[PDB]
Amino acid sequence: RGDDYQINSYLGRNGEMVDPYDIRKFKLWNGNFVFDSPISKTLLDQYATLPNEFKFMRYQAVTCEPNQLAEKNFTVRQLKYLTPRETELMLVVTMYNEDHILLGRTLKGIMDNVKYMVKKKNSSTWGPDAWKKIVVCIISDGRSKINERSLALLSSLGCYQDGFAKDEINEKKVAMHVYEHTTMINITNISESEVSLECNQGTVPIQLLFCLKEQNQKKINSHRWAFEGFAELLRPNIVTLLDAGTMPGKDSIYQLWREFRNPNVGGACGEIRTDLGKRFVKLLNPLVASQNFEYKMSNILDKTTESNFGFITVLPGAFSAYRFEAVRGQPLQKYFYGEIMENEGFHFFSSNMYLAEDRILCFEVVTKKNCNWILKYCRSSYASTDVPERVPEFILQRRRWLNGSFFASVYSFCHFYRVWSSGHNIGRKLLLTVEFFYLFFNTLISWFSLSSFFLVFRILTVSIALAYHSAFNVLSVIFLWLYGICTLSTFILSLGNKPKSTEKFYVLTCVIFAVMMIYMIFCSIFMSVKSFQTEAFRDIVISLGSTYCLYLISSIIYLQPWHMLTSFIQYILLSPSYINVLNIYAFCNVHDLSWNPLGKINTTEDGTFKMEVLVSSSEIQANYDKYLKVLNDFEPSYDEKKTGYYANVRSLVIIFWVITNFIIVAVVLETGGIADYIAMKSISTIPLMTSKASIYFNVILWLVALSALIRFIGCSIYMIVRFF
Amino acid sequence: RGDDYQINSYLGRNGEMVDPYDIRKFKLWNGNFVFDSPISKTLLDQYATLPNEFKFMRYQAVTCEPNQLAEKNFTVRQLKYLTPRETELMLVVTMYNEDHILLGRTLKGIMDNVKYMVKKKNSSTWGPDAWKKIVVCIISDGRSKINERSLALLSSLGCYQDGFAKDEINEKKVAMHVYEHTTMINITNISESEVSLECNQGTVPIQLLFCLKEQNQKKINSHRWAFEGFAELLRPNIVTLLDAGTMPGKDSIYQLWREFRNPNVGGACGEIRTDLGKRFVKLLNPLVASQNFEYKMSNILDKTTESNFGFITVLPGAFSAYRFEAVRGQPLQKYFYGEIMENEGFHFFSSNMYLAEDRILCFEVVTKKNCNWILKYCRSSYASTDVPERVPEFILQRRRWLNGSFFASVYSFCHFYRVWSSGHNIGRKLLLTVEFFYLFFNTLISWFSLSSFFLVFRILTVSIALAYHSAFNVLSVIFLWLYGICTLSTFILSLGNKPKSTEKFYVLTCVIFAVMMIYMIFCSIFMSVKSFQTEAFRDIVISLGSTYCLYLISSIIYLQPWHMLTSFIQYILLSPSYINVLNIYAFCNVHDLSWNPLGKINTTEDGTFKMEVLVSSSEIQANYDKYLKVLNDFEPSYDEKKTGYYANVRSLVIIFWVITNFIIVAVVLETGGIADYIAMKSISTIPLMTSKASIYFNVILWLVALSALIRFIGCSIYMIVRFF
Repeated sequence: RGDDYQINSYLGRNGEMVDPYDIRKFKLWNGNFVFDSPISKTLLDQYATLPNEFKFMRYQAVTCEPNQLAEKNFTVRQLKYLTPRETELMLVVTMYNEDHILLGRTLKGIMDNVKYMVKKKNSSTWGPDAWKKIVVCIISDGRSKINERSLALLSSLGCYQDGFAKDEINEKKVAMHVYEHTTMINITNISESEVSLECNQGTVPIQLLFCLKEQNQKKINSHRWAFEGFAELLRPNIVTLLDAGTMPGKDSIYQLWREFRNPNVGGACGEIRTDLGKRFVKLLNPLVASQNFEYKMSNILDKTTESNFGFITVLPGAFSAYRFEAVRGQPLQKYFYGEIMENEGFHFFSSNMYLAEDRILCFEVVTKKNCNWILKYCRSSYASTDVPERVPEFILQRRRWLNGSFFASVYSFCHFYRVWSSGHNIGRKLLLTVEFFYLFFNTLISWFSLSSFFLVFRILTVSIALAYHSAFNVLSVIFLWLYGICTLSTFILSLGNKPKSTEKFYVLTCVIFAVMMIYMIFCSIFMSVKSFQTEAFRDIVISLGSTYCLYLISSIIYLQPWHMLTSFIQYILLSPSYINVLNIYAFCNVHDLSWNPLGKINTTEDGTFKMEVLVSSSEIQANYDKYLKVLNDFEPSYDEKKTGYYANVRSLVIIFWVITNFIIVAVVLETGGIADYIAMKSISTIPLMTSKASIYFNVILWLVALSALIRFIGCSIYMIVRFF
Repeated sequence: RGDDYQINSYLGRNGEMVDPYDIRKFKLWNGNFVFDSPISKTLLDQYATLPNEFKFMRYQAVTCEPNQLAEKNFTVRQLKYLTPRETELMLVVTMYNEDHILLGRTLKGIMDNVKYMVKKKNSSTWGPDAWKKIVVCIISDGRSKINERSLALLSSLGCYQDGFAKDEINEKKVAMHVYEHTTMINITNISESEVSLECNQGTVPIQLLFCLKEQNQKKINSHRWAFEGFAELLRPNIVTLLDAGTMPGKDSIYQLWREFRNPNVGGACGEIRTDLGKRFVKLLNPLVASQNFEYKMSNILDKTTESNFGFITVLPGAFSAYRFEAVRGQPLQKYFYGEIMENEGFHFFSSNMYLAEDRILCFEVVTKKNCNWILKYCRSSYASTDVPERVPEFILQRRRWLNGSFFASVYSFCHFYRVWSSGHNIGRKLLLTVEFFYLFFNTLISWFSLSSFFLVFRILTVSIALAYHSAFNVLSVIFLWLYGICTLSTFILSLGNKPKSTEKFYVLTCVIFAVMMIYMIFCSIFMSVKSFQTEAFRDIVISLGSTYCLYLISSIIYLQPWHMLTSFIQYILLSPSYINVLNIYAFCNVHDLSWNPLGKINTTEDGTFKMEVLVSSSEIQANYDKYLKVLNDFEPSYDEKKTGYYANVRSLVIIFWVITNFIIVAVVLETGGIADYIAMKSISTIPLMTSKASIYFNVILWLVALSALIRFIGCSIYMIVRFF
């Protein structure tokens, strides 16, 4: 219940502004267009079952930059009550072209969370009128790019009416359209086809704020509007970022907000879950079960270990929250503009930080000067999303993730000295330095997976062929050729073609790699059993058993073990495709490159018409002299220069990746003519396999087991601390 | 001297059309715009030192398709005299954006040739008024793409005046602008900066015909306008194709026309020469001397051998001539449209023949049904052109040549049975079949050069390292790694980047390959000298000496030997770059892929304005119901489909090329795990080098010597027949 404000509709005959409830002449309010329309009586019929905010919707045409809304004298309904309304929590939802099911899921999760907070009993912050402290800001990116089933859902809530959007106002290009309403209707069911909207006494009001950008700038500009724009006016305590389609759990927003009672917390995130469908029906898809296992282990092992140190690298799908005072200043300046100091040319970090979009913020929050903000991971809050079910869209999704992670980790390692310019105490500074070193160690390991997988596969298959001879010779040669053909084809198709065009090939390549992994598992088991009936296979069995047991125990400690059997084998079988198809495509597509009027003739009936023709000899001579003159007096734009720089930097990364991996391959296996060279050196005074292969094979597995052990200790510490 | 016709200027007061020499009201002549403007008196001053064609210039706006000009009632000045003028020779010049120096060179060569023909004494065809039998048709491609220094040269000749070009006439888009004049001024000198134009009693008139297309369609459309368009009206005996910048020799057009006195000749071409500059100054550039040698040998060996059989594959720069009756019908239909029979989908040959643009015509002229046309090569006629002097533009030029040659040869081999459906006698049919088989043999050899060069280099360097041990071990390993790095980088940069962006790398790669070739030459000489002080190096010395001697003798027989010393070493040194840089880039770039208004606000002084607003409750309810309705009722265009097909077919060619070359590499050198496989097979019961390397090394050189011998016999037969 309860609202009020003073509207700006239009002027009548007396000239004193009049309300509809109580060709026309208007008046710009302070120089910019603000209009107040009533809503249809169909909504009023539910609403009655009445103050000013429920019955009007306010359109504003924002013609300025995000960082100038207040100066230009633009406002929001929250500031214009008799007592200005103070917001505790601003929830940002970003759409690009998402359909109404995804947006419906996000809004329904938000509405359920707000209802939970409003029904809270013993709280100083939340209570019966807690909905007044929450603003839901839906920033859609382009009118041309929005779906009409989303604008139809937004309209059905009461927060959109067409007709009074304007392209320009006093020769000023309108940059954005803002629709403001407070709705009493809630979403109660979202089937595969329909969204159930209903309004009764049990519903809670939601202060929606629909922003519609005029043209599609990317997501960083949406965040620019959210943080530099409306957050400056509303002054929220916490700013929460959600994507359309990410449905928060029933208490996730409250449980994340509860994380900020520690005054040192500057940001927080929760768990992101794969949405397995109805009765886990989607778990039959190997691509979906693999992703389910990957998400569960990224949350259980990686996030807890990072949160112990104090710096988290929030996962792309999960919804995050930042304390607004934490990000004001340097972090937002780095996030939106980049390293401002820059000459006409291009620098590596400054021109490439857009690849690591949100992971910059986190870094700058932790290493902020004279401030001891920490990032913290909340396991009590979760959000479930749908994952790609087809190989091409899976590849296209992970292209962004892998490039962002690689660049963010390189940037954080290269600039770690900032940890010591911040305001943390000495112990936290040491912990953060150790964590950044460990994260770069992980990045370095992930950079050499191309060689690691091939070396493990080739050593294993050749060793079994050497030892037992039966049909493993032919199998070794055949699998070498299959690997080579698939890898060459993946390189060529990712450098030149698009994944949508060739889907059968990518599916076939994934199947080939799965069969390869099955063969490697068989070889390992066979060699181990024969040895039990040498030392290297003792090491392989002990190390792999240990790394499986640590995963299982960490899942049990986290109290979420069911993914360790329903989804493990699928992930194991698709791991070679993660190494060999996702990484190649991600590295081959780093930057997403993209390389007078004369007159008219209209004739009359007779075929006649009139013309302006050079008739005087003098003007013909003039034109002739002007062309006789041209025969006597005898880098392009910034966009293509930036495109050239991006292409150079994308192609220098692939070459270095391939060469540095083949260096290790050639050192271990003595490829590259090295075995020839040693042979001919001795002749101056080739073997099948050396002891370098044994040493490397052991080292790889020990690294895997060590990483599992470190992450197990991290997760154990996380759970123990949280439980105490 | 001597012209006349009836002009179409405009209507005066009496209404009977009036001439300027003897806002106005006009009249479409037969429904289309034809205007006749006078020329400036500056030209008249030279001209006097007078009939109708010299003093007027005729603009026509062509709004129809090339194949419809006569039906739509468009004409040319040649048909409209009292006695219609019959053309013997139509010279087509195509520009895209060439500057005035290139066009000036072409026009000056043409003018000098016409002057030679007009001064001819004992000829039935040519005489004092021979200029009346020649029409020079300059087809420029796009108004936006033409240079202004070219339109200033064309205007200075009298064949262009601006002002009366029209975009549309009676709602018909004007497709092309035709300017017609007969000029008495000639070009007498073209320095680096100025073009010397002069008019006196020694000058010869030229019937120019400047076509200016409205928008840039590519060159095949220009030929479509020339052949299906103006050639249908003029009815020439011979149609000659020239590019802007190609300067014909002083008698080249007459000597090519002389080839057509044999009634069986359907086409002909002459020699194309590299323009070495002033006093051969450009011969200092290695890239230019290499091209000079390449052109001289392509003319001496390839063209004569082809001309003996009866089918030539005219070189891209050379100017060619077709007997018009020969190309009418099937050849032009295949050249312009492709295989007309085609479903909605894409077929290989039909959708890729545009890559082999002019080489289609030649094929269809020889294999025309019931006709015994032959193609013949004329050594008495030549044209000199400028060649690229920088590596990126050289690469970009050869991209087109290599793809065209490869596709044309594949097409000619696959469809050779048509030779037997033509009208030739049995012996010529056998000769043509043999020639097509030989040409496909050459194509097949050129497809495996990637493996041939590497195998020769690796066998040679490893053999010298094995035999003498001193520092050839290190050199072998170092050169293997240099080759690998350069090849991988070339693949990655040609698949992903543009040659303009990375010029230093391409120059460095060419230098690296030149040093590699120097090392290989040294190794061959060293091994041969040591053997003389085994049998394989006897074969190498005999075979390479024989293939050099045959080249030298063929150059002497042709009476053009000077390129065998001034330009030979440069070509030898750049040959690895031809194999390894031009071919990779050509194959990696086969197809040149390229992947509501709202309202406005203007306010008065008071800030007030008027609007159309939905005021009635009924219309707001209507809009709400129309959005509540959308929530209840719950492949792209041809261009991108063709782009996807082109990408698929371009990337399937690279993969097959690489795999089929590596198959040969792995068979000969036992790479690919094959030596491992044989070793472990024997263990079930690796060497440095095998005898396969010896056999392959001999075979490659014998093939080279055999090709030299065949081409020597061909050139000898050509010269002997011509001399008899």
